[PDB]
Amino acid sequence: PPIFLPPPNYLFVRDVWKSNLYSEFAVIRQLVSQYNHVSISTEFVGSKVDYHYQTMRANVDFLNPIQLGLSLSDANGNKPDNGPSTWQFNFEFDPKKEIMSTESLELLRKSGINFEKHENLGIDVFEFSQLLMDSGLMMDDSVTWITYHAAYDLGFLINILMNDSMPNNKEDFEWWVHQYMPNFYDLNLVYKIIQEFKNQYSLTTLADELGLPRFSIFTTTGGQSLLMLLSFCQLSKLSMHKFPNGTDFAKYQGVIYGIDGDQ
Ligand SMILES: [Ca+2]
Ligand SMILES: [Xe]
Repeated sequence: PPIFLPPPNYLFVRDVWKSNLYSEFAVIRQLVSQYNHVSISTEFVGSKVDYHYQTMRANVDFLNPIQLGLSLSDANGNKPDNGPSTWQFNFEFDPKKEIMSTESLELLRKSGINFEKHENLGIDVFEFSQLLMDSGLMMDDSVTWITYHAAYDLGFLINILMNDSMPNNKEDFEWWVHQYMPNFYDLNLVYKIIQEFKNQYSLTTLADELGLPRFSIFTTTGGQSLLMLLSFCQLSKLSMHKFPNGTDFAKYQGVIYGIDGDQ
């Protein structure tokens, strides 16, 4: 597979804590009109379609975000030559909340998580959601959201963006999601149906096939949003946004739980 190496400065992730939360959102705010494609990734500490939704609904208000990544670029994957284009928001964490197993906590450790920094400089999730609401990224179809295994990320996003009044059924959940993100794609789904037309579906195997080096920055939460966006824009470019049968990717815009008829 030909090597795909994006310009070096595209592979930089700016860490965000309570100290630079507002200034970073000020930068996001002025870049979005041009770099209108936004990818998101998350890290939580803690019919088949109706099962997935019910499993998610029963878990969202008990799952607490520790990290969240956002990456911005235009439709062709171009990014600003100066300054950060990917952010890793680190949220506040309570050193005494007895909500985890040592397997998970030790797992997180390796993943590059300093709990002490989260306890003393972690950002407040409500403050973050408020900044996200007014950033210009929500409720605007000129902005395209990119996700991988949406359901849970969006579930969470919607959960914080709203009055914690989570919807009560799949149908109403989808309604709210389309209202906050009128233009979005689940890259995992786009790839699954592509890599199902020629016959793994992980972001990693997708990135390999596109020939993206296994840079370690890609292993962090911020790096993940970055890998996601790079992959979306490249896969899209090589495919002139078409599926192996000529169909346009748009056919799957807004699809979380499967296209109408395959649910
Ligand atoms: Ca602007
Ligand atoms: Xe959302």
